[PDB]
Amino acid sequence: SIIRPQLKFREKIDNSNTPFLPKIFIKPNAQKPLPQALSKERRQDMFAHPYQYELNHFTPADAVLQKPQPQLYRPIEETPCHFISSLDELVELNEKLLNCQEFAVNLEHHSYRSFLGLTCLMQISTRTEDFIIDTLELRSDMYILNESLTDPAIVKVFHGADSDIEWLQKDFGLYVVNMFDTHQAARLLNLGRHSLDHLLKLYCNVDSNKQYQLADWRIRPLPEEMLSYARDDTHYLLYIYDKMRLEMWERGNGQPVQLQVVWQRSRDICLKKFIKPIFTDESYLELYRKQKKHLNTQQLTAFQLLFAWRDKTARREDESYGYVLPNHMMLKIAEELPKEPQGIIACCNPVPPLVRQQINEMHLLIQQAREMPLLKSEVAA
Ligand SMILES: [Y+3]
Ligand SMILES: [Y+3]
Repeated sequence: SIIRPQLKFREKIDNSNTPFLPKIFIKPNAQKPLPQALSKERRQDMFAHPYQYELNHFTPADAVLQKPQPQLYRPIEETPCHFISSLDELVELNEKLLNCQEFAVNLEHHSYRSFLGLTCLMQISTRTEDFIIDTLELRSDMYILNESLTDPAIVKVFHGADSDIEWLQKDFGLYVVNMFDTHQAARLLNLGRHSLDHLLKLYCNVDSNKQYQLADWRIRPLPEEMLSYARDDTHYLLYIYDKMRLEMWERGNGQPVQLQVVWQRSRDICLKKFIKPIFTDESYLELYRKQKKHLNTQQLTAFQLLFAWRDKTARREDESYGYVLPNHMMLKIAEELPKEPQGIIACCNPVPPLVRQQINEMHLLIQQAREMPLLKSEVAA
């Protein structure tokens, strides 16, 4: 069993209906001052995208828009690998990155034992080295990387950064400026169809392991098989970045028409803001209504309170819905309207721990539901 990494976090995570307030408190590479309300002290819209201005006013430099001379990825077995877990080490890396023409980025996320989700690892590759950053440990010191991630001079290469852009700002208050999504280029080369794993074959004839796409990245220590799985996802990314600019150049008949599009599409992805979610029972009750489930006043109520009891527990304990109580079990309980606490436990296969732990709290809820007055049509029927 793994101990929840959120416990050692210095600042508790907010899982309240409150609207997400960007965590950035010092804005490097700024063109528009960062709202005073966000300064480290006071802790002109506050809920705006910190790098909104710089992003809208960004265009790739001529240097990159010109036909590339692909630089082969360094042989993986000759490429040094660095494990970063201390601020001092993170600060040294950021310093090296600041002297780069461009570098690759990718994150490992987790969501089963977390309400909103949690970023457990960050992978960065330069033309010659590979780095693995422990974003659990350095969670509160990650922001320092904003110096290079928002440096328009350096080009950050990702592959489908859609969610990565949202976890970076939601977890570390980090943002990106000057990004090239290889998945966006891929769409312009009839490849937007396949993943990076496939692009690693077509472009570098490298076999990919997919045993870890859903593994537990909160684990520590990270075994070699996982460290390798992770690095491989940023190591050959710069090469593919050059190769794709080369191919998009030999298509626009000697022009940066397509290149600018990728950069533009990518810049938009970077402009996405994170928004805390909200879930309502109305959604399910709508599906269960089409599946001719026919839930009576009592069942509907039992489901309504269970859905409510779950959202509350998931936010307090900082767990996912699927951990606290998966739908089908919730829906089952709502139907059976179990008279005893033990009756509830029967509907669960298996029985989630927070349910056994609150078995009584839940019992009182079902109980309440069973006291609800049935409509006439539901008594006879
Ligand atoms: Y992979
Ligand atoms: Y409702």
